[PDB]
Amino acid sequence: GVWKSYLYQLQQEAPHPRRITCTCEVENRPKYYGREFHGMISREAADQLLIVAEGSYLIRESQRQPGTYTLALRFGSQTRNFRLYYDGKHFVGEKRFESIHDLVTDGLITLYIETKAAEYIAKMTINPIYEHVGYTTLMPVLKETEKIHNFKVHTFRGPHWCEYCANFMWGLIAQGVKCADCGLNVHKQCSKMVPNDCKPDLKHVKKVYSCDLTTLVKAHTTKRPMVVDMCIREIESRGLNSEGLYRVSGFSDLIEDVKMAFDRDGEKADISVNMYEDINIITGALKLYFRDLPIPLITYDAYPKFIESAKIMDPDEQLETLHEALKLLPPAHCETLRYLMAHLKRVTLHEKENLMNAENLGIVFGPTLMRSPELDAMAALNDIRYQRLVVELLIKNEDILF
Ligand SMILES: [Zn+2]
Ligand SMILES: [Zn+2]
Repeated sequence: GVWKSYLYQLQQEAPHPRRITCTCEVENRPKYYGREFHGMISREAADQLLIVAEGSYLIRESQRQPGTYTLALRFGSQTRNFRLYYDGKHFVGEKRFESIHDLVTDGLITLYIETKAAEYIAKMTINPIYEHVGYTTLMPVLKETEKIHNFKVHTFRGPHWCEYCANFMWGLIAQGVKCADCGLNVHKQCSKMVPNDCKPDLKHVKKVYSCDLTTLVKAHTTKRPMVVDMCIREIESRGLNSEGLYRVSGFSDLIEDVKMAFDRDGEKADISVNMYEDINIITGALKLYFRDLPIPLITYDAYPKFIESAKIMDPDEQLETLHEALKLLPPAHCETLRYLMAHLKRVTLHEKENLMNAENLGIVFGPTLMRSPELDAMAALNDIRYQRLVVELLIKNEDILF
């Protein structure tokens, strides 16, 4: 869908810090460094202690400038040295950390991503989404249609994506910049590309759509997304007898208005029969919701296992492997999925009027609830059959797997 997984997957692949412990009492060791501290050793010395594995790190005293300390880090099958500074927080550059462990964590993520995806990152910004996706005020949709923004460095709790170039904002802290006036979230370098179209009223509107599932759940402290509960309640309320439920789609324009309704009003959004007469609008907004999730309902880390289950012939091991896939999911994705499949089970019971069995429902939802994490999207297309059958299996046997 819209938000790009590449740089998010890379962050997951980044190697973790490996403190090389100096089993050593060292004279004039600063009380703020710990077991990683090695004092004044040679670089050959640092090289020999770091070679053991990727992400190994130590702190040592500089021979060129004594009384000053250097973080020595193993990455790319070689030793990278950074000058350390400390004033209550640890830092090598602009970013200020509470722990070296954290600093080194952000360090290795940066090295990994910036080195592996250099070209990609260089070019993330051609064909941006900014002027096409999102909101503005004339609250309307930009796609329907001068103040310099005010970007400050920001630390995002929970994974967030850049609203200019649509790519993941990587790192452990200060992964991007946020506008203090309107609230727009982008990359430092993307910040210089965003037009002077700041609309400060946009701060007031806390978004629901396109927000990380787990992040959103914790922010509101409710079991599942309010969009999921309300649409589901609305659908089952006016009836599951409607023909082509979830396969038929309402007007694009009004589905986006429902999405805008959720992003502006939240729990007080009006999705009644009075306001939107066509249930296909609500089904489309619910579908859309899942399709705006940065990480899809069935996570990228769970995808292979789910696809594996759908390849197996034995109905028992298939159901056993599929059950094992549900464990690979996070708690929020999992209870969101559980509720959805229970709803889709109820809709299939009314097959005689709505004509929507598990298979054809599985035609609609497979691709929505699943994306392959593979770079080649056209190649990833071969999986559609198995994405389709997974949801199908999840619907039928929902009653036992949950
Ligand atoms: Zn960006
Ligand atoms: Zn702004």
